[PDB]
This record gives sequence, C-alpha cells and structure tokens, in this order.
Amino acid sequence: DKAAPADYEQFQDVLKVSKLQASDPEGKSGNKSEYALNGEFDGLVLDSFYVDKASEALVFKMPGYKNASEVRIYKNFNVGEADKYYHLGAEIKPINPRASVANTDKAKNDAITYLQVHNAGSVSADFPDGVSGEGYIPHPLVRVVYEAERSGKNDWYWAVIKNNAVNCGSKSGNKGTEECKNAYLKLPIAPIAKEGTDKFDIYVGGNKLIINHNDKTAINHDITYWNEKKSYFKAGVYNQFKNGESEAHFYKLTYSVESEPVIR
Ligand SMILES: O=C(O)[C@H]1O[C@@H](O[C@H]2[C@H](O)[C@H](O)[C@H](O)O[C@@H]2C(=O)O)[C@@H](O)[C@@H](O)[C@@H]1O
Repeated sequence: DKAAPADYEQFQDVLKVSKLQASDPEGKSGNKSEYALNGEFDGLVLDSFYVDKASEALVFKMPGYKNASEVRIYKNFNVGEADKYYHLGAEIKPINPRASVANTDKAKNDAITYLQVHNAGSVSADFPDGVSGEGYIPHPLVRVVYEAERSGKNDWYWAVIKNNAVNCGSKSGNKGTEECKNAYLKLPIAPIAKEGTDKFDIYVGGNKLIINHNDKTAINHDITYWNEKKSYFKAGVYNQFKNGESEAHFYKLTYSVESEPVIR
C-alpha cells in the first residue's frame, strides 16, 4: 500500500529541493531524525512519510505533542524583493483532524500545523541555504493550522501570523513586554472541506505575505517588519495537541519563484 514519494513525478521537483525532518515518537535520541539532506529522496519510505499507492497522496503522519514530519525547502529567501515572490502550493486533505485532537489536555492544545514560513536568521549573516544561523528567532512568520475550536468556529483553518520581528523565546528577557504579549494575528482562513481537498498557495516577496485558499486570497499582509529575516518553507504535519496522531494527505505540493503573486 505504501511507496517512496521520490517515485512519483508530481512530487519530484519539490523533493529535489527539500530535506525531511521527522520525529521518532518512540525513539530515545531526543533530536528528530533527518533524511535526504542532499535533496535525494530515493528509497525513503517511513511510517511518517510515504505515498499511498491507491490515491497517490503524499502522507505525512505523526503521533505526539510537538512532534513533526515535514519537508524543509532548501531556499532561504529574502521577502522584500520587488517582482520576486516565493510560492508554496499544496492541495491537502487533513485526515479526521478532530479525532487527532480528541484526547488532548486542554482547549488551547487543539491545533495541527500543515504549512509554515519560518526564519533561518538575518539577511546580514553569511550562512548557506538549507540551514539556520545568526539572527534566528524562535517563531515562524506564519503557520497555517487546523484548529478544533476557536472563537465559536469549529474545524477551521487559521493563519497564525507573527506580527513583529521580536525574539520572544523563554531566554529572550522579552516575554513580559507589549510586543511579545501582542505578537500574533490569528486569522480564520476557511472551514476544512466537507469533501475533497483544500488548495493553499502561499506567496512571500515584495514585502507581502499572500495566502490563498481554493484560489481566493484570504491573507494579504505587509511584512516589511520581517524583511531582515531570511525565510523558508516547511510542509507536513507538526502537532500542537497531546495524546494522539495527526495525518495529512498532500495530493500536490510545489515550490516555485514567481514574478508576481496571485491576488483574487
Ligand atoms: O502556545 C503558545 O504559548 C504560543 O504558541 C505560539 O506558537 C508557537 C508554536 O506552538 C510552536 O511552538 C511554534 O512553531 O513556535 C510558535 C511560536 O510562534 O513561537 C503562538 O501560537 C502563540 O500565539 C501562542 O500563545
């Protein structure tokens, strides 16, 4: 039933420019495993990363709080260039995500992240693609998440946007500040599909973050405050809930560099 994603033409392009980071839910190493660090995914099939032969879905699957199975796209890109927009396209079906979160500990821990724009560190700093370095702050620019319930909305996708470039980590000395208390916009994108897939396109460039869902722009947000941070894409599952396992089927996942975003 399970095959190597590298065998499937529709995923080959994105995999050539990615590595896989995958937690080991019962491993005792305490740091995630990493694979295809050279962008070569031949032979890679795991419980947490495979193609389902029948549907040809790329499956990311992961038990346990804060664990993840995700590809990390190589390019550390600048978000402030005119006419250069970095684009992550995905067509996904989350698999019974309400079941995944059903045994969680508290209402806030009821989320699953599918797509991210994270920072690698400063545009000022000389470190290569594919890794992180000086200037890194421990917050992604945006996560597209499923949330079971928020603000009366049940089973919607949300964009969790970091709305400043401040380090608000536990060792920052900043957690009490206004910037840190008010650091995020959490904005509702669309309910999860009743049937079929949900199509996402993220464009980052020209000092903008654009997020489309089913070809309709849901987020169109100036990100000039982030433009000192080299940024990069991740896609898969990453768990903000306890005591279960998440699963997402990606029927398409693409990465490209465009002269302009699609705004509609
Ligand atoms: O749950 C929280 O205390 C805050 O989480 C923040 O998102 C975290 C996220 O859960 C992962 O740890 C992540 O990738 O790092 C994130 C970050 O932005 O630092 C935000 O959701 C924040 O609103 C929460 O209060």
